[PDB]
Amino acid sequence: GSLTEDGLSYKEKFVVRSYEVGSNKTATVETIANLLQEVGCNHAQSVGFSATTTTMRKLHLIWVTARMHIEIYKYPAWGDVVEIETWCQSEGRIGTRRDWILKDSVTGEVTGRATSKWVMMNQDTRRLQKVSDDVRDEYLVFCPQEPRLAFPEENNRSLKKIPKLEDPAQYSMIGLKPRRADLDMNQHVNNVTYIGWVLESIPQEIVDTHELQVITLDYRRECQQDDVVDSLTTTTSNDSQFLHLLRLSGDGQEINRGTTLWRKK
Amino acid sequence: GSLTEDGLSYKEKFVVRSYEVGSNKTATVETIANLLQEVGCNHAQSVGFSTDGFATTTTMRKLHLIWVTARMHIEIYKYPAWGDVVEIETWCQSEGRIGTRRDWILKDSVTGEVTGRATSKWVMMNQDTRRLQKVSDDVRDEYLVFCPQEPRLAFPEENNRSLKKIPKLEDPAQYSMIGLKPRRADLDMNQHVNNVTYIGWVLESIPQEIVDTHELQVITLDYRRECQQDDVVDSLTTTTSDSQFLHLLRLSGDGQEINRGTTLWRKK
Ligand SMILES: O=C(O)c1cccc(Cl)c1
Ligand SMILES: O=C(O)c1cccc(Cl)c1
Repeated sequence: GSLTEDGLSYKEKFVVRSYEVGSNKTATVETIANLLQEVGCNHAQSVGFSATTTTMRKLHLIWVTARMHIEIYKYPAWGDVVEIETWCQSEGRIGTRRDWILKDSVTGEVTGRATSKWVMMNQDTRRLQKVSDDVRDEYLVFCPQEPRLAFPEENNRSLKKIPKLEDPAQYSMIGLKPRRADLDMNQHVNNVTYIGWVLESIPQEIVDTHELQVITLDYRRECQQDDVVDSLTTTTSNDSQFLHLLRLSGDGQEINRGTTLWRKK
Repeated sequence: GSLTEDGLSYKEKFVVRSYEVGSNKTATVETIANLLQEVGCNHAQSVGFSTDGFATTTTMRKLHLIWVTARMHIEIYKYPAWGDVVEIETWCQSEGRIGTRRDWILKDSVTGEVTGRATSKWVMMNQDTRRLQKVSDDVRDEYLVFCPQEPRLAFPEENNRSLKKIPKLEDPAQYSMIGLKPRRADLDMNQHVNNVTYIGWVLESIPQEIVDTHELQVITLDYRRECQQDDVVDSLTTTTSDSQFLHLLRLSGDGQEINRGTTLWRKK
């Protein structure tokens, strides 16, 4: 990959691998999510972040994902070359936003697009705080100055409020644990693993007859190495809609909530 | 990647990715194992064989016959760091009518040094029946033209590590992790649990203090029976000693064996 001409976005090419495809001989949303985070990491390194600044490292401050929204038109096939462009922007003191565009390399057409909100947090106390000038002024030089939105539409489906699923849930998958391969280098559960967990309680009937178009996922609380998660899903509707909740299998503490949209194969 | 000059092996380069690295900012053996399968698929496609993981030929598909991993053996000297470029060469080789063998060599692309090597034994099996059967001469004729004719061995040494007999762990196990289920991302396009997930499950019951002080050098895994989508696994480990462990996977219920293995760990 490489920074674009104007040094305000980053592009990278990927060849979809045999182990990255699912039931439809096409790439899973989890794989696509992995490619989002990889190109995110390449961009952060390209401009010298490591995604903390020296100011952030001094104050033990980290970015964490508050929300993730992914929309896929076409899942790329094994051996297909996909191009992903990414950029991130200030939302002032609220936090940053990273956005992605996925293209078919050969035809040049948009096959998916994604957006995510990141909030600034104390590493140790786990306490969210508004973004200060010093921090903003260090990263604003690496962001397009004009607004550039992957989801421009004046009311798109990335910024709607996700309600809490109510017991009893229609579908459930019980006793979900992360394994050591689900842990980043810092022993924090990978963000893409929550996506797997949410989809675990989607019914087989739907996997068989429908394909996933849109997923929106709120991050409330991280799941630790020795936590257990229950995955809850209820229908809310050609198209199929589902309300989702991850919560700790014991006391039922919420870690994630979300929505998915499925179109008929 | 590409078939080498003589069309009897296949070479491919990988750039190690952020999500591919573990606790020591280096690639997991699960990622390595993934890249081994990837280059194996790329080789099988480049010479016209099946891309299903089963690597079927013409006189195999109609007899409903598939290749199945009986055994896998991996040794890593160095684990590639994030952004490091790694080159993997793979080839296939006939083992009489007992089955086929696939080997790999890992190199650091920059220094050309060997940093890992692997070998695996495949057996032919009728899908629907889960049988076995030795290989026929009619099948061999159309896959021996794609193998080096003279023997070529990742682990050439006569009576080496990859060919020792692994015994059944006896209750009680020293370490256990129980109630392990596969998720949908653990299943290939055929809807079978991908054989790299077993590697993951075996290491789940490695003590944490060993993860903190040692690095994994060797793993050897026997594949007895496939775990279904709706099966549950317990992972059992016992120290046999450098640290050595004996491993067992078995259905959480009736304790039906699915895998046995050994791992060798070196001090960091
Ligand atoms: O939504 C699902 O059930 C799902 C989850 C992971 C992979 C696939 Cl193909 C489907
Ligand atoms: O069990 C282990 O040692 C293990 C398994 C997966 C990843 C890592 Cl870093 C370690």
